[PDB]
This record gives sequence, structure tokens and C-alpha cells, in this order.
Amino acid sequence: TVRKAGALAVKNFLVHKKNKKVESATRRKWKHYWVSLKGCTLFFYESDGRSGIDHNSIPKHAVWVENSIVQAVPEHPKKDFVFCLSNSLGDAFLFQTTSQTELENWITAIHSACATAVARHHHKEDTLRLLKSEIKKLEQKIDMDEKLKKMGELQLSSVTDSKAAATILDQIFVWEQNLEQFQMDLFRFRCYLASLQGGELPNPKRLLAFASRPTKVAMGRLGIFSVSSFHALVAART
Ligand SMILES: [Ca+2]
Ligand SMILES: [Ca+2]
Repeated sequence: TVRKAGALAVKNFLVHKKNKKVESATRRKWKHYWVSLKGCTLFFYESDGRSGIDHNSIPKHAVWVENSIVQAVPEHPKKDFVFCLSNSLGDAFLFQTTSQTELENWITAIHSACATAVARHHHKEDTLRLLKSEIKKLEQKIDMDEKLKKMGELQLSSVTDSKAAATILDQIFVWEQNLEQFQMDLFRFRCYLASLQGGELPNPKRLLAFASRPTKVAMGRLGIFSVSSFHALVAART
């Protein structure tokens, strides 16, 4: 049915384009919608100015939010109570609500929906246990690729064959990219887990430190360095 619904101001923020590119959305005004989270989809409804919005109302459009991240943007230069959803495709959207409490409720509801979607995917009754398990798996994968990358870097100046060296450099950059993906997934699952346990979300500054040089260059092009743009860039690769 409906997990969460409310009136929000909404603005497209980042947009996924062909060839795995993220671009900033056009400079534009906020628009108000009745936004309703059902399953793992946000439905956006416009008011006709005289009737309410119910099950027989037809949405203007819908945003699929499976495997999304939502972040408060208290740093937003002009508006309070802004949060940002970045989806699994490389898109992101800004939303403005009415208070800190309501903002936190939207973050909780969307992450809960995402957590349920992950459980659906794995056929697990225990959503909490599954999240912790996936977290453990990601930490194991991170440990391995970190170690392989460290070995590779130490090997770079010991291999005398130029083809061999070039191969190792390629691999270092593969591992670097893998680690960006893994850290993003880990942060995301920690967001989901926190939302179910009522705990605090993982530290955004810690995640950003894992952005590689090419990813930072891309964030510079976008005009935004944040968990949301980092996520959009990573998601656009898949
Ligand atoms: Ca259960
Ligand atoms: Ca990869």
C-alpha cells in the first residue's frame, strides 16, 4: 500500500546520459507534488486544486528507488530541510520538507523500502540479518582488493617487462574502481541497516575520501562534491 506520503517541493538534480555519463540538471525552479512511496517507487501527483489525492488518482510520473541512497543536505545554500535521493541509475533528485523530524522520516521510509527490496531479491525473511551479512561480504571483498592493489603497487617497480608492468598498472586502476564500488555499496547497506535500527547514518566525509582522482575530476565537472554525486557517478557505471 502506501508506506509514506506527503507534500514535497521537488527538483531534478543529476541526470544519467548515454555512455555512462552523469550531468547536472538544467537550472530550474522547484515544483510541488504529493509524493507517495509504494513498494520501491515514488509516485508524483499534482493537485487539481479541489479534490484530494487517493488510490484512484493518476500519477504524473514515477521514480524507481530500489538500491538508492538518501542524504540530508543541511548545507544547501538557500533552503532548509532539503534531502537528496540518488538512484541506482545515476540520477538524483532534491526534495524539501517542513522540518528536521519529517526529513528524517522520509529518509527512514525510503531506506526501509530499499532494505525490503534487497531482502526480496535474496528470499530472506530476516531483513536485518541479511543486511549485516551483505555488509560482512563487502568488507571481505574490500580487504581482498586492498591487499591485491597493495601487492600490485609494490610489484610495479620490480617487473622489468614493459607489457607486464602495463598490465599491473591496469589492474591497480581496476582495483581502485572496484573499491569505490564496494565502499559505496557498504555505505548504502549501512544506511539501510541504520534506518531499520533507528541508529545514526554512516559518516559521509569518510565515504568521500574513497573517491579516486578521476571521480573527483568528474564531481568537479558536475559542480558538486557530495555522497549524492559520488553515488550517481558510481551507479552510472552499471
Ligand atoms: Ca522478517
Ligand atoms: Ca570493476
